[PDB]
Amino acid sequence: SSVPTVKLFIGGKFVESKSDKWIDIHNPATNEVIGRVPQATKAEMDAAIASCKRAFPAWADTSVLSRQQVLLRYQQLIKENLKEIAKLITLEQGKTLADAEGDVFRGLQVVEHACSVTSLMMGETMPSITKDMDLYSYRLPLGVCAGIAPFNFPAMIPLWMFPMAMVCGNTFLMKPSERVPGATMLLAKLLQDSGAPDGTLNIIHGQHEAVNFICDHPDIKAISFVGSNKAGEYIFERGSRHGKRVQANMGAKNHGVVMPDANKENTLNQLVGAAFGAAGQRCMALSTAVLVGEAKKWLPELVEHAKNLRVNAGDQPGADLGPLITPQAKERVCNLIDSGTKEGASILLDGRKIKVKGYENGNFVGPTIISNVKPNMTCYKEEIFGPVLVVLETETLDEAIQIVNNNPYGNGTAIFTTNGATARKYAHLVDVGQVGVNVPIPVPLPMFSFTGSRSSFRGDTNFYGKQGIQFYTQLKTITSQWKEEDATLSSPAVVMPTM
Amino acid sequence: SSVPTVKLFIGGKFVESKSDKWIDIHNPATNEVIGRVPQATKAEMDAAIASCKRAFPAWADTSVLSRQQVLLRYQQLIKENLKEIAKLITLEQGKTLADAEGDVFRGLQVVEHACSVTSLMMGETMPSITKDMDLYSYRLPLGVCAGIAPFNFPAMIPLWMFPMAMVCGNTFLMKPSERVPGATMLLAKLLQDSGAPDGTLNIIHGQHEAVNFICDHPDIKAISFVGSNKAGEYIFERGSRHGKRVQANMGAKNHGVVMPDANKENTLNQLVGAAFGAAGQRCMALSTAVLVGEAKKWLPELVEHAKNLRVNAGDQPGADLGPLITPQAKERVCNLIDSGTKEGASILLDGRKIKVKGYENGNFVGPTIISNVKPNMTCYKEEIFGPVLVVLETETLDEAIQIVNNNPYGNGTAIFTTNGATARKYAHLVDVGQVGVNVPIPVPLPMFSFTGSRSSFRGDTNFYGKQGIQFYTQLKTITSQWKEEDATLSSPAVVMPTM
Amino acid sequence: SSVPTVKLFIGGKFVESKSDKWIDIHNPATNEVIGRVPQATKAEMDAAIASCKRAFPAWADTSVLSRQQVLLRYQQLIKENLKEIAKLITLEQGKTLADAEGDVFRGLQVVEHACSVTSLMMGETMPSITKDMDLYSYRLPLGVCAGIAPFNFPAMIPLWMFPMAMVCGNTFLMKPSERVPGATMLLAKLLQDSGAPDGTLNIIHGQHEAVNFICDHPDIKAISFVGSNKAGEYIFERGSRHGKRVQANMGAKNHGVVMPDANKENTLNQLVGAAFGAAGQRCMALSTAVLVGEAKKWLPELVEHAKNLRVNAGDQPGADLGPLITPQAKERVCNLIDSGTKEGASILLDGRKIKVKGYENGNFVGPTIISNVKPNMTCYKEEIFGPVLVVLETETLDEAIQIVNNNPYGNGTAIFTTNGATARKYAHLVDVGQVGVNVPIPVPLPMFSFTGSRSSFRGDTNFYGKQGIQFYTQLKTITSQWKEEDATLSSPAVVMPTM
Amino acid sequence: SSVPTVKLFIGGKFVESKSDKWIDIHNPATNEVIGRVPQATKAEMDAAIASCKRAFPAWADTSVLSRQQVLLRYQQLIKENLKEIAKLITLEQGKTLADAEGDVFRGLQVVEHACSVTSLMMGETMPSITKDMDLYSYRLPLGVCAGIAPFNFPAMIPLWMFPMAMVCGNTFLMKPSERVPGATMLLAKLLQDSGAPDGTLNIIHGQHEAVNFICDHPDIKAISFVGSNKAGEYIFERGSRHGKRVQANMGAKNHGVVMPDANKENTLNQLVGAAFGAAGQRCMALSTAVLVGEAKKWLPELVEHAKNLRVNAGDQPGADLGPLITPQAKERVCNLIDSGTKEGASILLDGRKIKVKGYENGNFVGPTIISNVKPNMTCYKEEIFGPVLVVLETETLDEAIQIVNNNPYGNGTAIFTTNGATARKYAHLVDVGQVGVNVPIPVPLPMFSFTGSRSSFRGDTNFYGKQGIQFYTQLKTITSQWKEEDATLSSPAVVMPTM
Repeated sequence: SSVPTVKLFIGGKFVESKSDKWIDIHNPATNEVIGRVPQATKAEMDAAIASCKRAFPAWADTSVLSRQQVLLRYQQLIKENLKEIAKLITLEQGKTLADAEGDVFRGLQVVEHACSVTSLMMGETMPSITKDMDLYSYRLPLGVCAGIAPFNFPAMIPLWMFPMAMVCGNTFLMKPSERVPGATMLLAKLLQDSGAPDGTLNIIHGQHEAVNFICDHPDIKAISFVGSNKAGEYIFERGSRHGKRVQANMGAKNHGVVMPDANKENTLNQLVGAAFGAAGQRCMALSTAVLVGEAKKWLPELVEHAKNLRVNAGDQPGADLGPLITPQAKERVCNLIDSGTKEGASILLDGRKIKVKGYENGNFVGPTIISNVKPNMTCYKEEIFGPVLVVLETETLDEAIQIVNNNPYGNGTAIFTTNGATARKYAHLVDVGQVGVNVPIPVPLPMFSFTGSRSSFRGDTNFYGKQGIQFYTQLKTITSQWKEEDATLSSPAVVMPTM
Repeated sequence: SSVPTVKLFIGGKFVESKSDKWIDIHNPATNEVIGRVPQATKAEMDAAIASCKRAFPAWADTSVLSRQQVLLRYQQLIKENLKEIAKLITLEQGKTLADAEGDVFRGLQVVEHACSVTSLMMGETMPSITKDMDLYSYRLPLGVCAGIAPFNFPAMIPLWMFPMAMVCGNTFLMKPSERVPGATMLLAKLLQDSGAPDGTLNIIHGQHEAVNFICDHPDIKAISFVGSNKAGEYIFERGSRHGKRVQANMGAKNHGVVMPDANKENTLNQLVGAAFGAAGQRCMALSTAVLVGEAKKWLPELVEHAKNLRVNAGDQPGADLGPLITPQAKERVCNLIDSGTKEGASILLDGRKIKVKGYENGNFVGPTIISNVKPNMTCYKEEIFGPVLVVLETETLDEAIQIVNNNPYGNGTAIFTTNGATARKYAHLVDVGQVGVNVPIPVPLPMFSFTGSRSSFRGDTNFYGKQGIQFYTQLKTITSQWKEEDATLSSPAVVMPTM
Repeated sequence: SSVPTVKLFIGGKFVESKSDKWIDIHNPATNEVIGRVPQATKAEMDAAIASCKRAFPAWADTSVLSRQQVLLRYQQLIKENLKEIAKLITLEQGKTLADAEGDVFRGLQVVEHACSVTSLMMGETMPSITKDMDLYSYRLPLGVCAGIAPFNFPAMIPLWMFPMAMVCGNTFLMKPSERVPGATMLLAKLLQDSGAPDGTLNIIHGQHEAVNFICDHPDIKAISFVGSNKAGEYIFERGSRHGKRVQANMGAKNHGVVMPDANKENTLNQLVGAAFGAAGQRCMALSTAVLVGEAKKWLPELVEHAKNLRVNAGDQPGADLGPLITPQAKERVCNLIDSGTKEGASILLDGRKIKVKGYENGNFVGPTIISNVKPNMTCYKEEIFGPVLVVLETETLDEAIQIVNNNPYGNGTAIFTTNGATARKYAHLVDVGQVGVNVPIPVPLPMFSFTGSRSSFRGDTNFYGKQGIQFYTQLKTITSQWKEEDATLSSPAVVMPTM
Repeated sequence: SSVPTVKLFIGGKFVESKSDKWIDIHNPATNEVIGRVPQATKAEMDAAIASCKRAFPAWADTSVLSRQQVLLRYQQLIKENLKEIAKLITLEQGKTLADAEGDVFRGLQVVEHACSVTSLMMGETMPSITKDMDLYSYRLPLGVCAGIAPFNFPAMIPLWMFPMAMVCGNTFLMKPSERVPGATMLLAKLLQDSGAPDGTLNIIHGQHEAVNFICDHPDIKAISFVGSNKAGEYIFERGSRHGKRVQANMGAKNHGVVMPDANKENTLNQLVGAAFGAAGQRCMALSTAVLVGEAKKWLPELVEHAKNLRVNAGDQPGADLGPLITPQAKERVCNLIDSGTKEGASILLDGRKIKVKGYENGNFVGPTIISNVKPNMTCYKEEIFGPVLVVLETETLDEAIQIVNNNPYGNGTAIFTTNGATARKYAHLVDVGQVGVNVPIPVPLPMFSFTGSRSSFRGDTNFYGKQGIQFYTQLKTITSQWKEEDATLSSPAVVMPTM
């Protein structure tokens, strides 16, 4: 009856932590302790950073072609071991097997995009700016980088963070979430088996202690974070204070706009899948719906569609949404629903008291739909991050756009309509960096960049894409001048260069 | 005997400030008061920000073509008034007419690069990522931007900051240096004459009060700064604290590596021009020279070449370098030279006690050359920002590269040599974002980007170039699905999209 | 009185031609001979090519910055002389003053896009492909280039051809249409006034001898043509035969698809303006209209709207469309209308017998609308190139797309509809390189490229845009290796480079 | 023992040809018949083109992601089966096992570059060019493509041609060289095993009938060729005559410039490896060497180094260069050497009468070095394409540059020197699209495009790189306009769009 311990990854060797404080890993479907992740000690984190620094020079001096082949073999291994990572994700995080497979597939797509380093790391040149003078620039790695991933995406966020940084020539110190480290450990093992030199990738687990270590250590040049607003802002501030570039994606309150001329059944199915998919534990979940004009008549049909969802453990066949991450999240969602009810909101569907056969101890919360919600309610201002859908009613699209713009969180939004003018007006007037036309989850594919907004993102450059490549890299502009008279030594030049 | 007052540019009108606190403008060649710049009051700065916000919507909704026409006409007007701004800069800042004309010409080049907005604001697209699904991204402005420029470039840095934001569709709240506001006033007048809508560009003047206002007001999205390390770090921290993206080019310490096989006379001329040009008051001036191997023998010739420079007022014919900005700068430079002398340094040429005919009251300091300097000396660690050149000697290029890497400031560096292998080795091993091969001032043209480094820059994105355009813009990714069955309404779709 | 003779532009000097063969220039509104253009003799063309070759080296060695300044001043001069060029175009070609101003404005936009040569001429680099090995490429000019422009655009197409090629460093041998050379002469004079070195631009005139000379001379590297199918194919073949890269925009047949849900009045206005604008002599005019489904009911309203057009000389106030280029074009259009009538087609509006007050000698042809046209009719297969609109009726959008794909000409097409799904389906299934959604004239702006198609273009690279820049330039890839051991000569290297 | 017959790859099935004409495959090391390749009949080529056309729609409609995964798995299979293809190449073509491995490795690098289709096919967009108007473009496939590869690269050039067109969405009809079809058969089998739909790739064999079919079939949109000048020009003409874009790489006479300050031993080793590597049967081999100034003294050392090469069969250990392709090539090389001797040339090393132990019947020709060669000699003007090195001598670098510029073939060139000024001067003044600084084989990596020149290349767009994607694709520019008034139907619009 010995609980397995999550191994660290320092210097290319899976080593057990020598710390005293341990964090228990619970299965959200049964709340049973399945493992223990340790809090990395000062000495262990120091050794990890030292290994990253020692591997930086050799890994950077290595040609980009070798890193490309390494990442290609890593993507191959991911393809080979996709179902194992999906099962580990369903076990730790609790999301449905299909959700874990989609997560691993999006991570694989991000890796495959990163495999284009040959074309992404290309610089620029300008010959003959002046007589016998040239100008060109190079893209070079920054140094030791760090990453902090959330619990809702055990595999997608690490594959966003560390592959891009490593392939560009950096060495990454990945700090995965303390609730789902198994996916990150499997990814690190697959990377080590793909030819990655020892010390290039290192992993440490721990609570705010590790975050402070990452944000305070001077040898770390870049920090990537995805998670809540509080932790994201704290990390961004603590990083910028020491001079580290930090890109942090924070909570979101994406709004869905349903126009009267939109496809009824398809729009309702999309709303359901996006609001209750993965138990709503996504930074891109369409947790808010705005029914414009005659769209108010679709509330009964939306509730009927939401009633057809199956709430069961992730590993069970036919499951739609899994349980929540921890009982604390369930209590928070229940308290937020209670507050919404106390503020005058009407609940059309209530799944708080749902009970699953064989999983009575799991953190399950059924689909919840709240109507008559106003912008001044707590359930609207606070990020539910669960299987709850708040619905607002407006008479014109102008009011919907105004409501969307007034909300601080703008990670993404979607408008459903069959009229091109309406979609164009919405996409042009809405102050959201990720707009979706008939698409509820407008997650930009890897070749593009995850375009955060005012409140749902901090920093300057995005996570992946060309933005991602530019973030983990720095430009070295070289102004070269080779006078023609120096090609054949005849006499020294006594004239300073003049345009 | 009334001293002219520098008027504020708020709402497209040159208005005199009602503030009771005034700062006198002294001519550095004679220390005669030639003008006064007021500290903008709270109400005036609020009105300026309100005008910027009111102009933002209309200016952004304006087609990029009209902004390109505006930028082209502004470049034309600058060309028509180049020598006027040059004389105004020579009067206020004190730099020789040649340096002022060069500053204005480089700012004109920056503006002309900005005129390429049409080819730089183009987004990306991806057709048919999924059946009847498309993906694309748009570049859009941020909002009200701000800029804080130093005194050593009354025109170049303002034309780095505000034209880029203007052409991209953003409204700019520019804060020029209190010591040289006339150039910015002339530039704003020429811009208003080019057809820029009233209120699009607003200018305020003041001491740390205005900086705090800019860094604290929430309606400001981006801040650009160039200057010292203390003020740069302060502004960057105060901005990032409030969620604003900030790019701050801080102090620098450039090193000039002289190899034995380099062109003797040309290398010496370049070193002299870059160390004493513009009175050494430049962030890219080669205040440090590293004589590698047999380059030690060139110290007498370097001193002889430096002795041929003419120190006179900026408006006198044949003036090579003008006086310093203020007597405080002269006192600081003299105290730094004294400290260097105390620490064992050897002064080969001393210009502290120089006296100019007819300008005995000016802040003139002749060419100064210090030798036997070590990395641990005050004159080496502190940014002189004046007509002083500290020389170091090394037996091998490896030691020079090590010295350059240990130095925190890496704004730019130059290596002089006729061997391609040596230049390549230096450019590859040196940790400087701007390397120069036989080029003493490796300032990248506006088409490239000013690639800052570890200490000479704080932020993620550079000032001008593609990075400059990206800094003042944000990406809006749009994912649209247009299922074929919706083109010919026959029956509603009851199937959710599946990739 | 004497008739003015068009001067040749050789060596920067407007010289009178010694040719014995002359072509009269007739005013299309009164058929009065307003000028004569000579056929350049063999010696004159040889001298022009010699001047181009002599100017090539100096103009190419000239830094890109100087060429950018020259082109900016040329754009300024165009802005200063826009109305004069428009008046000259209205006098020679006959198009309305507004049409000539739009032509000159589009040419000015093309020039302003060309101003971005600094960012467009950028290359690529890949540092450290192997140990001590670098790789980069450069964009360089081709050499002497030539251009053959049609009559329908005396200014737009010349400004597409010669400015783009010249700013990249090439020397252009322009060849304008023998019917409208005055606009090209004025443009060349303005360019010479902008500071362009003499001999960089040379211009000759001729019908077939000049074309054969341009296609046969070996010193010409690139040829740009716009016009009919016969001449385009002939020039393309004669150029490819001699190893010259040739881009030839040929005739077109645009189809306007009108869906039932489109904006009735706006769609009709756009159709009228695009079918009868500029006397329908444009290569992008919607000479064909496809009424899908219930769109058949709009034929009476379309005819009524077309009846409101004013047919008068180009210089008269309120003139909507001017006369044709020559009596031969009028006879051709009349014979094509007669053939269409003889093939079963129905004419709703007949303007062949139109007579204008005071301009009875002008080649005026009123708006003509043909209905019941089938794909097998002569008027449908032949390019009318006049104020004639053939209307077809389809039962579904699939039939319209099939008809559009079956037509060999695909220069451009437009679909009018308020449903986004329909527009997406059309743009995806239509085999046309330039599609328009509610836009009748989908002429891409300068920053994009004029994307030819199956029959309306012969070649690989487009005219303007990034493709336009690439067409008049060639890549020079430089694989440079500088071993570190050569930086410090100690012993010769006896090992061949190995990956 | 019966001779194995090469199979045709039509409709995704390896089938034997019913043609009565067969071409024997001879092992160049023993001239023994190892296989036969049939000349595809008219019916078989028609069926192949029909399969390509039938596969084009489904393959193009397939998302780019699926094609990316297909190319990734194909690169994986190539990595797995690299040694088998290398052995097949050594057997058929005769090149050393190391040469075949390098061929397959470069082809694999090209495939990996093609895997970046997600980033290369991305279009452009310019939002808000006019009120409620957008503009964007899409990269789309052309159609059925064809390829004709030479014998000296059984795998490298096929992997240049067909993978690029495949991943872009085009169906390819690859015609490999009749002398080395086994490598192409293995590559097609591996591709079919990688998930490529049946009929997407088709292969036919022949000498002239297949070429005429490819150049005359109207369903073929693009043709890619590499080989001799005669065949390249013939194919380019026959293609452009029918309206097909053709890119044809042709013979080369690359020159190697050796400066006195260059690394003696390393330069000589590089010259030997590049002139005699792969038996000189390469389009980038340095068959010409220019000894500038004091470089004349290195002829004895060059001959001594060339004498150390081992001439043996490709599959034998320690082999440096294999035998020629056919006895006709050996006879041609010997006759060219004889003609050069008759014209006054001096042969320092003669390998014509070389005899290999155990391979007396093979087409082996030892290293040959010719000196005192002039530009007007036959051996200089004619492409030897064998293990022959003609050496020229010049007193200054200007003379060498003039000699290189006067030569028509400019596929590539290399200059050896330790002085940056000389290298820059050469790279700037030499009229060659591929310049090498201390690199004998300046073959651009797949990320860069092949940049052949005046006589060594015909066409507009280059083979691979971004140019490769641009060649096998076409841009579809879409000018979209959605007026805001149409989003909320209230009244029809009676105003035509106006800027």
